[PDB]
Amino acid sequence: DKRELVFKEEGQEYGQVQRMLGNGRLDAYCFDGQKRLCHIRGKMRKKVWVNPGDIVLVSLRDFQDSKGDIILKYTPDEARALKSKGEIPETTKI
Repeated sequence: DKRELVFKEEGQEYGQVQRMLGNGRLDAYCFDGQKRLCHIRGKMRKKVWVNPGDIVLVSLRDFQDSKGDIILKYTPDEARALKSKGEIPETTKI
């Protein structure tokens, strides 16, 4: 069946991809109100497309809050599940 829906934990935030920057980076608007310039991991890049509007789980960096690391990308269905469960705002464009 379907993979378990991963929720954010301490030191992580949900985000929505704003734009791709290349050199394996993207700008994400995170739902704690912070824009973060995020590293995309090689393994992820190979298996999935990451595009503007995608919902992502972001690992924070203690010393650089303007930066982060993409742990995972949510599928559209998973993103709607997050919304239905109140994890991201109801008005988020999926």
